[PDB]
Amino acid sequence: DRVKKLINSQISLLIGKGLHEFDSLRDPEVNDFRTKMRQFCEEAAAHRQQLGWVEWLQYSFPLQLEPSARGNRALLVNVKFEGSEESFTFQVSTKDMPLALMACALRKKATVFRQPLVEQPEEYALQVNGRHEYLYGNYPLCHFQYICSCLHSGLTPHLTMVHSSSILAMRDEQSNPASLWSLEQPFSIELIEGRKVNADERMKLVVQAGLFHGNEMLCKTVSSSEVNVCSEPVWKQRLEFDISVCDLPRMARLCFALYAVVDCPIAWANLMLFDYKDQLKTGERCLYMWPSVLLNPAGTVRGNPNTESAAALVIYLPEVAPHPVYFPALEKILELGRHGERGRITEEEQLQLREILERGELYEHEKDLVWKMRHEVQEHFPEALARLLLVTKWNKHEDVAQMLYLLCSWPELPVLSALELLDFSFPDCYVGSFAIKSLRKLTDDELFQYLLQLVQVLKYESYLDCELTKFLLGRALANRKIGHFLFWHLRSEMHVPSVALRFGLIMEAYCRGSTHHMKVLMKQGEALSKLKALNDFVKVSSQKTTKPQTKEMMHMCMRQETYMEALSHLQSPLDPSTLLEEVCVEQCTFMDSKMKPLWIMYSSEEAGSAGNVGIIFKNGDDLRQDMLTLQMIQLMDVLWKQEGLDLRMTPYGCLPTGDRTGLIEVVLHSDTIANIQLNKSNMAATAAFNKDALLNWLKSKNPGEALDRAIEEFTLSCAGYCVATYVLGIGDRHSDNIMIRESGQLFHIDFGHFLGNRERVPFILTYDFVHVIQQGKTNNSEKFERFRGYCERAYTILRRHGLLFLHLFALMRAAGLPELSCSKDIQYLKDSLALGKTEEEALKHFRVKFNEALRESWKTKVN
Ligand SMILES: COC(=O)c1cc(-c2cc(-c3ncc(CN4CCN(C(C)C)CC4)o3)c3c[nH]nc3c2)cnc1OC
Repeated sequence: DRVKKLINSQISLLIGKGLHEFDSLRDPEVNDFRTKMRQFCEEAAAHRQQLGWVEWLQYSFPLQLEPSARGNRALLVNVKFEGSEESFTFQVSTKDMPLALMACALRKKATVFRQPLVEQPEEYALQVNGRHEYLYGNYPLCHFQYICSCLHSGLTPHLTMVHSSSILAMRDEQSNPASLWSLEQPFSIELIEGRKVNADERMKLVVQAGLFHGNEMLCKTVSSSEVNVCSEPVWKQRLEFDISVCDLPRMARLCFALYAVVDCPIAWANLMLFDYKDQLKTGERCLYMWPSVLLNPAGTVRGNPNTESAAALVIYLPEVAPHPVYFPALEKILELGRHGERGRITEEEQLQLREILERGELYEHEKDLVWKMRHEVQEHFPEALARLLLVTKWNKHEDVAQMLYLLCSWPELPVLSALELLDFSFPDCYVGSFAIKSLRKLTDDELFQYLLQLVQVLKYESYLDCELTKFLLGRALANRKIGHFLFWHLRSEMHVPSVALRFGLIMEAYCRGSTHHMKVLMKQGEALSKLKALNDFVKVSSQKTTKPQTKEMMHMCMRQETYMEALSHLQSPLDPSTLLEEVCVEQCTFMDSKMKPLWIMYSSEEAGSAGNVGIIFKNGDDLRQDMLTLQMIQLMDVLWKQEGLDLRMTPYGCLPTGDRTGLIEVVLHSDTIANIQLNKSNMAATAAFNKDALLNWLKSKNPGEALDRAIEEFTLSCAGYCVATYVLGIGDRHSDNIMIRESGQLFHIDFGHFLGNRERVPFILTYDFVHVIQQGKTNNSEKFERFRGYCERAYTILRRHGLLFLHLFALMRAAGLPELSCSKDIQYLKDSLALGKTEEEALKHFRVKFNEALRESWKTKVN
């Protein structure tokens, strides 16, 4: 049909890769992935189009609740009915539930319209005016993020009564169209030749080859003979490994590194020994290599798509048997693993086992004790599953079958444990399957929190069709916000050759599951394409004329019909709940920094003040580290709020959308410390002493009794960011990358460097901020020590969730961020949270660092 052709061309444009390219590979693994995932996503779409109207509100507008509310006071609210020019303003309590507010709005309508209504409060939901956000369910108004926000900023919540028939019309309009174990001989390969090799002709070419199960060697590495450097080297030699063909585990990867010797790294390539249908690979393989920036076991197991320029290694996998050989089925593995001797051990060694399972590297004897006592690990210490998997000999089929037998009856583990099991340190497919099974209980809020890490984990997958891909696709099709962010994390990496195929395939599958969301995302892509062209113009014009001239030309370009159309009426890529309605051209500008980022403002008559939102478009810088830093700060905020600690943080949106391209959220009514300290004349903040500048500026935005609250917001947020930058090792902090809101809230921007990348970033206490905390007084120990108490409380809360931060950062090593690429980076976090200590030892150590920072601050106070 014409529609099928149209959807295919629309998916090709959205994902940034023509669907015909997938067909041209003539790859049965790619073909099977496309078929099975299309069917799976089409089933999810059919389940969706028939949801009840409240279930469809949960899909499209998942509730945004306060972290404390997950798992009294007078309040003024403005309520109108859909398509009404008339609204009603009434008093409710923060403890009241949406239904009581709805019943109240219905009584007011019945009185004003002089008729007894047919409608009951149960037939409606409350939309947040001009936003894709709703208040529904049995939660008090204060438990909703929107009301909580209105309450702290003093503003009046504006809501719209939306009838179930209107929600159903949305549902309807948004519808998709109508045996191995006998093979004892050592594993071996034939290294035939190399093609398109480039290196110094004075050198020799060597091929280092290794067998791996994740990062662990299955046997020692084997190297070729040294052959003269030339474009087409010829080895035609046998490389025999110290492992039997029967002992190769299911996820065994064969890793290669081509290099030059007088070391000079040239290229690397990896491949799985068994294909996607569990068959042991035989025959010739031409491996298109990746250039080395020597073995790379974590590297992708798919060849370099750039066959024209890539170095190629031709290898031969020998026919081990006259018939095809498959990895044994689970029932065959369970039969072998079912037999084994159960460990009977003394109370003295039982004390030692409990000591090492609760304790982290182990000694060789401590490993044998864990392995011998594996049944006791399962029955009494099930959370120690990861330790047991790390002592298992993955290069011995009987040990693997015994481990697999126990795993197949292992109790489901907490989400924290399951996160650890997704690391490349647990490469087995059954371990991966078990980790997903324990993650199915993740709430949509917890999943959204860890989505960025789960997407990075995809880069560790050995095959296209995997449990993690299906898990992420099913959760994305069941929650529109999850779907939104899954698409953007995949899309923003389509320029990376190693992931373009996998990521391209997942995005096609998602689009099959939601035709309407594909068109919504295409409209975002159209706006981003215009912003790129607009930004290129600005970068050029900025080197030739004055800012007033570049700014006027920018506005003229935005006022073109194609730009007004493409830049208006879209869901924000930073937050699909935020609607970017009318682009306010007069308010748009660009920033004076290197990449000249665009500052784009929007307004919405339907949303009132809440509709006044902006986005910063930046091109030329990689935004992945900023996003990760901000998500870690947002996680800290959630963890603190769960302990009743609100440090008034500003975790603003930051989202990579393409190659060195992305969006950053505009925080209105905010300015940098540097701009405020310029201490300009004929201003309400002009100071007698530059130290008075921040406090005068706060005084001008908060007259009378409001000043005390602004100083309190400043103190709380300063404690949060002092702790956050210390734990994350955020250095290069100055007056131009620290901002303050009119409310008093301090926040950081532009997170270029973290994890002390290499020197230990000390705790930072700046005098200018000590001056506001102390209310402009030289000595105010009462206020300064309340601030120290907020720092200590914030730090001790984070420490308790230390393992969560460690598991998440470990998953992030897959991202390929230069500041997060080894054990040394994770070690930094281990030191900053001082996790190898008691809470008393860590707090004493934190106080030493905090006191070391105040002495450093005093070298400015004495001046
Ligand atoms: C240097 O630029 C970047 O590369 C960058 C910027 C931000 C940022 C800045 C402001 C911000 N800078 C200065 C201001 C204050 N002025 C803004 C323009 N106003 C005019 C148009 C009236 C005057 C006040 O703000 C951010 C503000 N919200 N979010 C920001 C992110 C975040 N990450 C960044 O890189 C990752």
